[PDB]
Amino acid sequence: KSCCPNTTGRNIYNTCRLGGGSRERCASLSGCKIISASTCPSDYPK
Repeated sequence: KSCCPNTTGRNIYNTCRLGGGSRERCASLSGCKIISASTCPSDYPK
């Protein structure tokens, strides 16, 4: 799932995972926020 203030980041996170890359690897790549239990933080999933 993960949440990102801009699809630009969610893109790397999403594609990253789509390419077999840990959630953290992409997180450090773009800068999205990693949540838990799916539920997203405030409301910045894109």
